[PDB]
Amino acid sequence: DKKYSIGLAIGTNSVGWAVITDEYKVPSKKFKVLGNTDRHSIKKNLIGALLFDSGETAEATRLKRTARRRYTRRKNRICYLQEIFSNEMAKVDDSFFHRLEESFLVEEDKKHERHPIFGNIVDEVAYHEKYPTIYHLRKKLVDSTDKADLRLIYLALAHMIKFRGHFLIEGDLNSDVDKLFIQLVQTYNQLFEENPINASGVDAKAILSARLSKSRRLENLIAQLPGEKKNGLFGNLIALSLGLTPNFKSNFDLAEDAKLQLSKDTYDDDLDNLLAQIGDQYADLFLAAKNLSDAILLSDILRITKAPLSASMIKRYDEHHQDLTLLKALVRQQLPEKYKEIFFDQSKNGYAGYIDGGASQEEFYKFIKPILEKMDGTEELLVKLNREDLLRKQRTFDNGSIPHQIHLGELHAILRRQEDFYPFLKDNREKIEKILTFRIPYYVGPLARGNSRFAWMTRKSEETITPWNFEEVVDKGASAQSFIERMTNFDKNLPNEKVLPLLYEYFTVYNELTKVKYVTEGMRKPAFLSGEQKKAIVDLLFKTNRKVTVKQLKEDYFKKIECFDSVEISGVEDRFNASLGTYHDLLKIIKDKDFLDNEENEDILEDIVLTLTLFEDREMIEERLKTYAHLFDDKVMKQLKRRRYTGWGRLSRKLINGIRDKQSGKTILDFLKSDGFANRNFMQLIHDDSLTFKEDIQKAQVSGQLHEHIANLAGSPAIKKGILQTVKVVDELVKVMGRHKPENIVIEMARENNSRERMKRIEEGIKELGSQILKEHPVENTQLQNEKLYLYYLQNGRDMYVDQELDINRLSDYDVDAIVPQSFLKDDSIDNKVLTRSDKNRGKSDNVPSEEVVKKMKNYWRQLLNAKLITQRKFDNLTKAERGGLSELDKAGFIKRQLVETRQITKHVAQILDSRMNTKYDENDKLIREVKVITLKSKLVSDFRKDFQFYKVREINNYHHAHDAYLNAVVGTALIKKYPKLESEFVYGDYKVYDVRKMIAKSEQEIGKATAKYFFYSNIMNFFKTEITLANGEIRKRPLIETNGETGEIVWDKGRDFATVRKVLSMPQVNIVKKTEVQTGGFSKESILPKRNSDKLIARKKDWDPKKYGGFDSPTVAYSVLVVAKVEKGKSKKLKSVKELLGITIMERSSFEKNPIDFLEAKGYKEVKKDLIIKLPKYSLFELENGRKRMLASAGELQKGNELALPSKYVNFLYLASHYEKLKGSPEDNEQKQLFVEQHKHYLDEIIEQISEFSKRVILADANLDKVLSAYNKHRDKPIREQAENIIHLFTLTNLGAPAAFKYFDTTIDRKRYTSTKEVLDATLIHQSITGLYETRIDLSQLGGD
RNA sequence: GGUCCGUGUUCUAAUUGAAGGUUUUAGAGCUAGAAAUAGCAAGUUAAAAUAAGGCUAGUCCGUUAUCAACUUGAAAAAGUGGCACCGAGUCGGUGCUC
RNA sequence: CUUCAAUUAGAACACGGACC
Repeated sequence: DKKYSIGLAIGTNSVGWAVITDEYKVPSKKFKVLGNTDRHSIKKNLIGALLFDSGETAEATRLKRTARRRYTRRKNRICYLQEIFSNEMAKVDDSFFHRLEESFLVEEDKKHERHPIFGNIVDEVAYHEKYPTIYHLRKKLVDSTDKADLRLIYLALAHMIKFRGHFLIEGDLNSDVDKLFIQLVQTYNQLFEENPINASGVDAKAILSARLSKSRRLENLIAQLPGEKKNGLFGNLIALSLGLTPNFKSNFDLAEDAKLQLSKDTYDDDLDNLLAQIGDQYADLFLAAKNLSDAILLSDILRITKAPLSASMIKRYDEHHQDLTLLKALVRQQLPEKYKEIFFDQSKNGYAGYIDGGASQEEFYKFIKPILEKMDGTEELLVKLNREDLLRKQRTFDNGSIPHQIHLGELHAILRRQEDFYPFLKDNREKIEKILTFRIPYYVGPLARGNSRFAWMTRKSEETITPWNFEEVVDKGASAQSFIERMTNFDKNLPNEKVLPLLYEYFTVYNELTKVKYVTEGMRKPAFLSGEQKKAIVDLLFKTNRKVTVKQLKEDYFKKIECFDSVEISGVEDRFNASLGTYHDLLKIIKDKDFLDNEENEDILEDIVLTLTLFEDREMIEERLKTYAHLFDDKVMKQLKRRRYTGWGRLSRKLINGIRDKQSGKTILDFLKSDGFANRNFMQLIHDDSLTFKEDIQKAQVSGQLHEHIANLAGSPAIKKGILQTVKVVDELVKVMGRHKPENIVIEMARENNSRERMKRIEEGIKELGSQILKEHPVENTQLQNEKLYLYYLQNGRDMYVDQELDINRLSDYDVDAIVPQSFLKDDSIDNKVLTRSDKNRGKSDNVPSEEVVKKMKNYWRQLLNAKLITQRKFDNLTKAERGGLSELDKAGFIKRQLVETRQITKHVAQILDSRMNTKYDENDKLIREVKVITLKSKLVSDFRKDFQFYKVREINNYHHAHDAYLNAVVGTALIKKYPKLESEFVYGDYKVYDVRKMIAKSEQEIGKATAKYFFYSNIMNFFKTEITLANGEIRKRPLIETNGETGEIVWDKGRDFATVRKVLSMPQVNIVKKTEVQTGGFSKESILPKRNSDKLIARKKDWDPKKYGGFDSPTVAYSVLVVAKVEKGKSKKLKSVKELLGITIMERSSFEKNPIDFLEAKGYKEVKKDLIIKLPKYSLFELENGRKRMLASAGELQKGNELALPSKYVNFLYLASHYEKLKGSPEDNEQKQLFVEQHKHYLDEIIEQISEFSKRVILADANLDKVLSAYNKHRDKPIREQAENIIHLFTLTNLGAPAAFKYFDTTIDRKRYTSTKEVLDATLIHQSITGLYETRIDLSQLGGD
């Protein structure tokens, strides 16, 4: 009952836990059941798992939420214009807005008249005939001096502000091809002085305005420059600028091809591979090639009048008509049978389907391309297709490229056009123009009043905000200053005050000063610097020299004042690593010593650095600089702006003057100065028990208390829901086993993040070698997962050790060879593996490949290296063979590369555990480690698992994850127990760092595995195996009881320590718990479904009708609930007791949670139970008679609640025939297992029986079950390896959660869906604690109302 | 090897501006036919909504994080489940402590 | 409910300089 070990299998989806004894075993306790079930007590084996859905990234939120701002800010300019325009709108027509706002409702509910534009039938059609789309009306105002009807002005300007086009252009609009093409060559010619270009003569506008296909257009420009072919670099530079996909593989002498698109998302990424191969050059020639390309894009939409956009938009439109009317005739004449579907069917992707139907321009367009070819005369309209310019809708996705300047001008023109006629229009021109120019800046964020957490803004004055007065009512300095401060860490040492980058310098001088010990000649004993000695030292030496030397100290100070002719300084280097530099920064510029030595200004001089450190805009500094101008000149001011300070310093200011030592009355900074004869360090000042500082800190630095300190970390939020829940598992254990602080604890995090590489790495190598062995014997893509078949082609069909051409059929005789032996490091990597007829020929075993083979065939190895068949490491190691002995550190690197991960995540949680569990401290100011927190790397965990015949199959059961929690658990222990000598490098505590030499031993294998120096070999797993295949072809054993020599403790006995493991995993019951989670998400799927008359559709708002206005559907419901109460059934509304589940749409939780009963009543339920119901998140575990279990689903929906248990004998089989090749490694170890592969056709039948019995028992998908059994019979005759993996997939109908679709050769078995929740209320129900060992079980057939 | 510093790159946490997908209507459809239905005509755009909605009425906030169950506790957060062995189809039994 | 862009924070890769 005393000494236990526990380990983990951290996972993004999985959380595995086990409870071993210190001797390796699982216990078998009995625990009680909560509820009203005749199952009082239960027997649980200690290990179990907890699975979950992973933690979400706030990006999903982020896109919906910022958008909710614009979607309401959009109408915040729309609302804004009405009011300036509200006054005279009333006189022209009383109801125009009160007719606009009501455009959705059908006329009868809708206010006023169904024609919003005019309210009268005749005129609205009259408008649509002069101007069908608004660009017609948009330009008409710009063209016509004649005053138009006011209403027309309003509608015209709405389409301007709502769709202003991006602000990505910073200024007033220099953007023609003409200006931004000559910058691509003036820098390209700047890029290449020699090898120049001519730019005077070239015309770009006439060549690059043209809508004609790009392919001729890129060709078209080169003929205007004889120098560069289209492949030629410049010629590709434009190709990118055109938006095509050009390849810089030829362009520079680059092995790896580079296809880049200006257009694509990844362009940034792909190109940044290139600027990393070119060195940081040509960011100009590619940005201006984007400038150009972007100055290319706009000219598509500018094809004399003032409104170019309008003109251009009309041009597409009449073009839309000319070709459209042109077209109908050809179908109706040449092949008229397809006119039927083209124009009428919105589902067909015919034209009608493009214009109103869901099909996007792409879908319609792709549909048209084969059609054209059959018709005659088509190709000219097809010319518009290649452009993709044919029959354009005005509003589309490419409309995404406008800047706000293009919209502005016609607005500003439109204003100029009608201002004279509506007087109030010209005076709000300024204001109205400002509605467009306004941009909520990035650095101001939102604009709250401080009642929402996100806004950081501060308002100089308080009044309702407008875009007109935005600049008057906002401190830019505080919107901006705040922006950086929130995201800048406060001190690592004081979390309650921002870090520095004067004080820190004022501190740093004094801190180093304290430890100086001076001995004049007289001094009998070396004494510290006296306090007054400091103030004399600060005044002169540090306020006149940047770095002050030891020689300065003697000469400047010791001779002059104290007349220590000779003297010794023993505390410090010659020149002080600290300095009064920021001080010295100001004397050069402000040049008023008496101003800085002054103490009063110390608050200001510090106030001023932050205000400098924060701002990155030279202008911006001015914003908060001005207040202090009335104290100095302007020429200092212009001298002042320039200087900049950054960096976030190690210390806080409220440590320095905020705390006080209540007894002594001295701050730490006050204390460093003048500490009396016993000067003391600042790090001596943190732990001094006489002083209030260690105890004043303790109240501060725990104010935060765990949802808080872990979400302080950084990384994927998927594992954040791991770590928070992983810790949560840990404490439930001490409840499972009596609040006991354990001996050791093992953690591991598996890594989060191939058939085609294998065939691109062979093709370029028989091409630069030039050989014909690729043309002598041919292969495929899906065959090179065979390492014997993939090590013939990396050695060019010639031996790697013997230089005979390799046979091509009998590879089962040739032998796998790791270059460096498996007793040093265990390598299945591609590079270490070499194929030869004979494993040994690489020479002596204990050594790496023999020195004799390096003299003969070194060159052949070097020969391949140039063809990228083998990595550099592969070659590098075989010269080490030639070189001689792998370094002790190379050996020592093998451990460090085996020893510990580098992911910081495995570190900052092990402090949490240190902090979390090792609460107790000793009375000597140190930390007790009764719990040794072990950090493992999975490959070691995995390799042993694979090394010693225990498999992981993800497909069969979640047991594999929970084992990994166990398997981790044992190994962390057995390491701190056999080698307590390396505890520092992996466990989270200060410990002993000796690795390089002791583990190294020379020449001792037989009594050197017992010396102080534990292991001559590098491999850390060797002792567990009874013997290690001593390198190549020789074998050396390991003593059967393995134990650390020093421990005098059986770290390991080979005979039986495994017997626990093999039998432990054999444990039939592992706890399996699915965290019930209150559901989260949107009220419904975002799509607005057509008008229909089905109840399920959700009204878009309270007024709206689903039966008439459609909207949402498939509403999602956070917790299902169980209720008993009578309901009305029979037109006489007779009372009838019932029992039926219900799903509570997260939409209705707010209505439900506060007042469940009333929400129950509005639904029509009556005689509501008082506090009988259960709140169940999804994933609730049911239990039925016969062991059937079920997991919660919302309506007549249920998934599998029963897991599959499997015997071990069957698991080790199933992966040997899964991995029939790529086993490689040791052939002899392979073959004794290989006998087994065809040896036991029988055990799978028992499996086939093991497999089948579960389906009749639990899932009762009796109609689905039958099909799968037949399919094995289809392939039953076939050899086992191929069949064996076909039944691995078939567990996915037997694997947890809902039935899935799963392949079986050409036979596919659809997923099974359960349509009714009715069955589980008769059943027993479950409530699972997070450990799942404890239970709350409610018999559900007792609670009912007749 | 470490620190710090520049830059570029990607990803994750926040801010801002742009283009959409969609639903209702406005967009009168016209020729012949009892009508149903044949034949032609036109089609691009515009408003309003983009989670219901809530109070603090903000140019706010609403899809992140958190949740086994019980006893409290308004919530947070504390408290609630015998041991030593034999063994295994999801856990049995055994016997000690109760 | 897709996409694109501005600004800042952190983590992982390439290059240069300063210190140990």
